[PDB]
Amino acid sequence: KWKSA
DNA sequence: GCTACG
DNA sequence: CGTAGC
Repeated sequence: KWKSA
């Protein structure tokens, strides 16, 4: 799930 | 697609 | 992917 904090 | 977010 | 801005 892509990329985040 | 690289960037930047998300 | 997925939308946006280039």
